[PDB]
Amino acid sequence: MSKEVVSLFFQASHDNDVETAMSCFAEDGIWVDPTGKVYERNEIKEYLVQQIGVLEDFHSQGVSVNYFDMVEAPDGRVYIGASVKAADGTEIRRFLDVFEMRDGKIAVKDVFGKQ
Amino acid sequence: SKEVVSLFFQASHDNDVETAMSCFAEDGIWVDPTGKVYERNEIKEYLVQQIGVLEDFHSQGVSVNYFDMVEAPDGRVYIGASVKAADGTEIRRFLDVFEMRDGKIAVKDVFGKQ
Repeated sequence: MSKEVVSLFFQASHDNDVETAMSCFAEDGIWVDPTGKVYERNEIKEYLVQQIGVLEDFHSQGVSVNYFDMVEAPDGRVYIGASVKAADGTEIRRFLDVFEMRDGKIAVKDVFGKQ
Repeated sequence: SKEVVSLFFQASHDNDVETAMSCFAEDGIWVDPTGKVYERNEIKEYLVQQIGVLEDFHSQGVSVNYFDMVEAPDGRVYIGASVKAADGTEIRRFLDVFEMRDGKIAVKDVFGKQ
């Protein structure tokens, strides 16, 4: 369940199905960015559209995002990591996500950034 | 794998800098939230400053609340930290990803919730 909610969200976000991705969130679901800014359920839909817009710009510029290892903690926290290398393979940024899960819905998306 | 990350923490809690340093390979690094790399030369000093911080936390009632140490299929071991004040107000979050190599820590990678 826990992983499955987090799995679909990404796949859906890759397939521009904003709807299903938004379904995985509870109405009190939040999204906290590397810098600690909280996005309410009001603010998520807009943000996520900007976010799939970024990934496009990456694929357009040969910049390759390299995901790795989606895993569930005993409490239900699901971890995944991202690595953003350029065209040559030079890593420009790392990112990590922790997903607090609640009632089979995403309660918090928590992004940490490797500036 | 997690055993390397497990011991390291326990040792670091027990001021046994030696064992904690053993879990690291000689080309082991430590990258902080802000992306500064600490070489195997620089780790020992840093780690002493770091257990010095945790003391100051316990002294000020500020409670670190660890949660859920887990191994990814590749061998990356994740753990998270939450630093609440005396009242329970969360001041900071932290997360670590451990790249493991040859039964030794290759990289400690800290991400910060500023």
